[PDB]
Amino acid sequence: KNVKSKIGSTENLKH
Repeated sequence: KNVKSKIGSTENLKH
């Protein structure tokens, strides 16, 4: 739920 979320990919932002 709060785990295995797409946001981690967000963490790399554009760079």
